[PDB]
Amino acid sequence: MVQRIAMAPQGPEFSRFVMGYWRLMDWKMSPGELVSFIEQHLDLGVTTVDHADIYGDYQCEAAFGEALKRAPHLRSRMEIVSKCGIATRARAENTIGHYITDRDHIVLSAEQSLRNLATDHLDLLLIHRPDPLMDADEVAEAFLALHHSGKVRHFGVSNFTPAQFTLLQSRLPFTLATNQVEISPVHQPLLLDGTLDQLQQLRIRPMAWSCLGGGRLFNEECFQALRDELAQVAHELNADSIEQVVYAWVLRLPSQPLPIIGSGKIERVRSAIVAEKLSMTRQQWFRIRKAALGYDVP
Ligand SMILES: NC(=O)c1ccc[n+]([C@@H]2O[C@H](COP(=O)([O-])OP(=O)(O)OC[C@H]3O[C@@H](n4cnc5c(N)ncnc54)[C@H](OP(=O)(O)O)[C@@H]3O)[C@@H](O)[C@H]2O)c1
Repeated sequence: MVQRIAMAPQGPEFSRFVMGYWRLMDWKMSPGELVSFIEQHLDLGVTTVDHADIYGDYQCEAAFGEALKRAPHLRSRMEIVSKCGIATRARAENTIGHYITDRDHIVLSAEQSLRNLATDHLDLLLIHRPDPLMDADEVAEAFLALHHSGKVRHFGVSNFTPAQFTLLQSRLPFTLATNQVEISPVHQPLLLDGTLDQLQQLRIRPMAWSCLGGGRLFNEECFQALRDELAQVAHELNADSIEQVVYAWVLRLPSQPLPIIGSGKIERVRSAIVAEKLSMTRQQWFRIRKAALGYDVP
């Protein structure tokens, strides 16, 4: 089944592919359909699932929780990731989109995540975005309260620069387990700006979001050349689709990213993880890179 990967030295073990529930409300599944969807991706070996407090106007967590109430035995088969730190205008009290990373909000957000998800613990809690008002001492207090109470097993960040990563890690007695960042052929600046250098150096694995550009891979005109090349490499690799080749292109990176699947169709989920079997050459990798960017490596 899907490869298991240690997220950090003595960190949690995740599935190499993650099921992301950003778009859960868009799928318009009944709780029973969601149970079946979860059961099927667990059976494929997709055990790690990705959430945030804000997703679906603060509804995805609770909808996922309706499934876990229906089939509580499923909790022991999965690793739950959720996030906090963002405040959207979906809440009436928020007249602007902003960030909240104070201690009490982090503790209370995770506690609310537990109630929404119908579970007694999170495997991993992320700070969702770097915040110019983040006091690392206060986040550290919140993490220890959550870890010491057994409510959260591991902690991480998302979309952090290396300086922001290092700032927070300096306050923590345990290793941050991921920096969940955007990695795709259509979005590559983290390959060179130091983010993926730091993660490889520390042996911390990134969860990778919008690996398909949130759909932009299929629909934006300026990626016609990328689609053509992915099709040619798919033919060479006997892959089933261009997205399988994209997933192989992400999996090839030496930080060993974990692609997060965003599709609500279990057949796309099933097809995505076939990417593990592909044997992409370096030249195929650099051919795909050039097709996306338009220019050669220096
Ligand atoms: N930490 C962060 O800041 C952050 C930000 C964004 C996302 N994320 C996480 O990353 C996960 C994945 O992000 P994402 O949802 O944008 O993933 P993605 O794979 O890049 O985009 C998924 C979108 O593309 C569609 N899709 C898949 N295959 C397609 C195909 N052959 N043709 C046309 N459309 C296709 C999907 O719709 P269908 O369901 O119809 O297949 C879905 O709408 C999210 O669930 C979330 O957990 C994190």
